[PDB]
Amino acid sequence: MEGFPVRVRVDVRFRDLDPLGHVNNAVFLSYMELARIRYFQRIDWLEEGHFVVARMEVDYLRPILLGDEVFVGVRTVGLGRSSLRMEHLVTANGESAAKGLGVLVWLEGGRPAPLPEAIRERIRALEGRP
Amino acid sequence: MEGFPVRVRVDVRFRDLDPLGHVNNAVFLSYMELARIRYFQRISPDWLEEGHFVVARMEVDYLRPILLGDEVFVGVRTVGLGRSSLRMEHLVTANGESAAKGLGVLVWLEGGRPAPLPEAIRERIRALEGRPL
Ligand SMILES: CC(C)(COP(=O)(O)OP(=O)(O)OC[C@@H]1O[C@H](n2cnc3c(N)ncnc32)[C@@H](O)[C@@H]1OP(=O)(O)O)[C@@H](O)C(=O)NCCC(=O)NCCS
Ligand SMILES: CC(C)(COP(=O)(O)OP(=O)(O)OC[C@@H]1O[C@H](n2cnc3c(N)ncnc32)[C@@H](O)[C@@H]1OP(=O)(O)O)[C@@H](O)C(=O)NCCC(=O)NCCS
Ligand SMILES: [Zn+2]
Ligand SMILES: [Zn+2]
Repeated sequence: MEGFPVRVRVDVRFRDLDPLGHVNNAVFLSYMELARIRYFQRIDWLEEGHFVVARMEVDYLRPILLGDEVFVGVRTVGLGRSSLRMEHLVTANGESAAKGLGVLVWLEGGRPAPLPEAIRERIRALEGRP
Repeated sequence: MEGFPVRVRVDVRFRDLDPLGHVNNAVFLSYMELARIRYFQRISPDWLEEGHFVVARMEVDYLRPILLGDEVFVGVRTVGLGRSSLRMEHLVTANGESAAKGLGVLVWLEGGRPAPLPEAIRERIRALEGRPL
């Protein structure tokens, strides 16, 4: 997916659907998550890289139907002190279906702490940006 | 829940947890959704069709982690009415403390496309809220 360093495929499940036959709003975040976890695996993925989700902003652009070909890309768009801002793009049949902006927070001892330089450099390398 | 006309209780499932033992970010939206649906049930019979609304946007702030065993309540209320849209605030509490807040934009559909919220639905919302809206 152009503009995104990591992208994954997801198969729409019957279980993902609302009664009218389109993907449920919360399930979109699980699609976005698969991409983010794969991205974290590159920069303790079971511990979500020691990051916790502090905020998620999602715009649902087009409904996702059973059988749709779905891809999800993810990239870092901001690097803070203890936070990381990530953009996730879910497409259905080549069309943008949802955009999610998430704020991830690095924890140490269960409290926010400055992202380690080791993680910052791996992110800069992955994104190819300073 | 003070300030919310509709609230529901949620039981945290083992299935709801991330490996570290706290509730998954996406599951929080399903908690919020239960209250929203219960609310729509108060205004319309077509609740399976989600009151004919589709979620256009959700803004969720995760304030505190929710753990297995936590006593969870979810309150929901309409904070604004648009043309074909409406804004709803969802409050999830865990053991009496604010765990997450969600602001959602719901859009009313007719024939599969946005249409003005009917007066009948608006009147019921205003009645359920019992406050200027
Ligand atoms: C994430 C969490 C640790 C933040 O706690 P906090 O008291 O806000 O800590 P701070 O405000 O000092 O954290 C730093 C800030 O995080 C931010 N942040 C936290 N919540 C935010 C939000 N809702 N929106 C935007 N930014 C937020 C920052 O903007 C700032 O980042 P910075 O370090 O780059 O300056 C806490 O809210 C969390 O425990 N809530 C539950 C998270 C939930 O469990 N995630 C779902 C499971 S993964
Ligand atoms: C929601 C949806 C019907 C909107 O289609 P659209 O072409 O943008 O329709 P319009 O722009 O004419 O709708 C009117 C606008 O909706 C808004 N709206 C739509 N998307 C919005 C967003 N992402 N954020 C804020 N407002 C939004 C308005 O702000 C405005 O409302 P108004 O009637 O009060 O003026 C369409 O994007 C939807 O099919 N996306 C998929 C939704 C998804 O399936 N939900 C998950 C399952 S419930
Ligand atoms: Zn987690
Ligand atoms: Zn739906």
